[PDB]
Parts: sequence; structure tokens; C-alpha cells
Amino acid sequence: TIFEERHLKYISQLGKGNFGSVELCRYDPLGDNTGALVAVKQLQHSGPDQQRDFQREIQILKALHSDFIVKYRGVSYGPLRLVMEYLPSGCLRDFLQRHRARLDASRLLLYSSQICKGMEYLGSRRCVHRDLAARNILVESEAHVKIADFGLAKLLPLDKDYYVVQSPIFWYAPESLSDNIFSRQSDVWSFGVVLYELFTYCDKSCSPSAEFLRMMGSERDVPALSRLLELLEEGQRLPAPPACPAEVHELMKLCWAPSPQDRPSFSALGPQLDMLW
Ligand SMILES: C[C@@H](O)[C@@H](CO)Nc1c(C(N)=O)cnn2cc(-c3ccccc3)cc12
Repeated sequence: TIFEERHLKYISQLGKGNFGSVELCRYDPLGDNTGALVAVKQLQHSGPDQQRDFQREIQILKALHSDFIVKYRGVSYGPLRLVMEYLPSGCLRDFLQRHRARLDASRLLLYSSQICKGMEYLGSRRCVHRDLAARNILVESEAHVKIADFGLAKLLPLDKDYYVVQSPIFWYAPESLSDNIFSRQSDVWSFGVVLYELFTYCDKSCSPSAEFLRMMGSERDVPALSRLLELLEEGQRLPAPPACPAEVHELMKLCWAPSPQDRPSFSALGPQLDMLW
């Protein structure tokens, strides 16, 4: 739960993100390269707003205990970093592109169901993730995934079901694009895009970005966000991925209901994904 900084041996960057970075370190108290590998997060920017954002991420993660959520290990003490478990398989986005040929629909439905049970748990703790995407989901093993990257996560006050607040715009809900409103229902919208990513095996050529920019075309002077929003308000959606089982695509469309109230809950989605297998 307390890691001495002098015992955290740097290996490489996993990071690939703004404001903060995640490094692969070996917790090597014996100094012989035999200790367990850990994923260590730190904020590259200092100040009295980023440090508040960093303490909040620590507090949120420390209090989360689920098989489908990256495990908190502790914090570091030195002459402050967040210490979590390291998943050598890495993000689901890259895993799906490397192992495409052996991952069938039942396997993708198993990952979908696991992500869903993780989000149900997040909702129960009043946590809005705000950054649900395949790049933020980690592969624990062949048949097990976990939700990671809690850098944008916010706790919903007891008397509110939403929150009013830089990621690719193709994962946001219309209400987040228009009024910066975030809730468990906008995490459901994002989940719909995760199902799309999974059933495309995160192929870059039919990625939410490639497919939406292709559909948006090119507006005369209208900004791209406004364009995406006009496309979404019009009822236009990402097309069924190639060879996608029809029922999966119907589930995506429900996650993509225009109004937050009409979107299914994670609790409602779970049995539906389990039934499909
Ligand atoms: C989801 C992101 O927050 C990512 C950091 O980019 N986080 C990783 C973590 C973590 N605990 O956040 C753990 N293992 N973990 C393993 C990898 C990784 C990345 C590339 C290749 C292999 C492993 C990345 C992570």
C-alpha cells in the first residue's frame, strides 16, 4: 500500500495520454530485477487543480474493488505516484488487432458482458467514467478484461444523477457534445461505441473516427463537433460493423438512444449480453 520511490525501477512508458503518464516500473526492493512489475501513474503538470484531480483519481480507485476494474496497489513515498497492477497484454484495442483470427463473436460478447458488469459496479459507486473506449480497457487474460484510466472519473453527488464539466469526440453522447453534461447514461452511449470497436476488432479503417468523418463529409465553415452533432440529431449512427450479429447491432442502437432517459441501464444490458453468450 506504500511503495518507496527508490525501489521503483523505471523500465518504459505505457502513458500515451495528456496531463499524466503511466510508466512500467518494477517494484524491486531487493534491487536485483526480480520484483513484481507495476503500472505507476503521475501527473506531469503540477499546481492546485491538477493535484486535486490526481488525489480524486487515487481516492476513486482505492475504494473500487471489482474483478472488472484495474486493481489499486497503493501510492508512492519518495524524497507522490499512484501504484496499480500491470497487465502485460495491454489495451483491448491493440489486443483485438493482434489476435483478430482467434477471437470469435462469443469471445467478444464475453468481453462485452465483463465491461458491462464493471460499469454496473461503477454506477453503483456513483462514478461516471467519462472515458470508456477500447484503449482504456485492459486484457487480464484470454477470457478476462478490466476497465482502466480513471483520470476523468467523477463522483456523482447524492442528490444529482448528472455532472456538468479533450478525448476523440466520437465516443461522447449528444448531451456531452452540446452542453458538457456527463452521467451514467452518457457512459452507456460510450459503451455502445465500445461494442462497435469490439465488433470491428478496432480496425482503423472502419474505426468510429474514420467511419464518422467519412459520414460527416466536409462542412463549408461549420466546425466538426457541430457537424457530428447535426449528424447524430438527424438520427444517423455508425453502420453495423461487417459480419456483426444483428442483435449486437440492435443493442448498440439502444445505447445510442437520442435522449439519456431512453438508453438502457448497465443492469438491463448485462443479462441481454449474457443471453447472446
Ligand atoms: C489504460 C491506460 O491507462 C494504460 C496506460 O497507457 N494503463 C495500463 C495500466 C494501468 N493500471 O493503468 C496497467 N497495465 N497496462 C499495461 C499496458 C500496456 C500498454 C502497451 C503494451 C503492453 C502493455 C498499459 C497499462
